[PDB]
Amino acid sequence: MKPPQFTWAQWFETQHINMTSQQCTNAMQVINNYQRRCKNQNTFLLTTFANVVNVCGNPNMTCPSNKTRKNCHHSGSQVPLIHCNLTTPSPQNISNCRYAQTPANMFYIVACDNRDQRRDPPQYPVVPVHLDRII
Repeated sequence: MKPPQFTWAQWFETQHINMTSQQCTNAMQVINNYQRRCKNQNTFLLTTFANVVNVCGNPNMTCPSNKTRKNCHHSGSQVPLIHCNLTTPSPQNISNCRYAQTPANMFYIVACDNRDQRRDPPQYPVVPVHLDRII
């Protein structure tokens, strides 16, 4: 789920593009502090936001996660990424959660939609709103 101050595009960027630290334990604190829980796993794509926006321009395809959605797009080429896996749950005090990190180069499939009319900058009419899968 996402905090109210974020549009879906901004949340996607916060969760899958802006890895604030090359260490998962540190990077995940941002996501976990916003969601109020330690997310079990999360993928950070080592690519730019502009690159993902352009992927939204690739042919539409059915989303692997939802057989009923046709707003997904395949990256075309592979990108470096880091997958974070929770290793230390820390029930309360989510800032004590620790993660493992797995580096890899994979293709990704993103779901894109029209920008949030009121909060997303007009610069990008179409934006990624969900990471559906990495291959």
